[PDB]
Amino acid sequence: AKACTPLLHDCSHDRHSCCRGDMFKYVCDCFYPEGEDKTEVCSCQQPKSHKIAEKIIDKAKTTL
Repeated sequence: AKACTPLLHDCSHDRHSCCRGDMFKYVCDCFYPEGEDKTEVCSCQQPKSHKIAEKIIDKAKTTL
């Protein structure tokens, strides 16, 4: 109960609990695998901004 909820972690209990990012805060994704009113599975993920950013960075780096 000291650390935070980084990428690939349980955030179903809190979507705004995930760790902060360099540009923005991570995003908590949710899914209902045949159980929307039973048990929703959520996990910490990165926003479209962070994703795209990394992609470009990595691409250029490997391109240079």
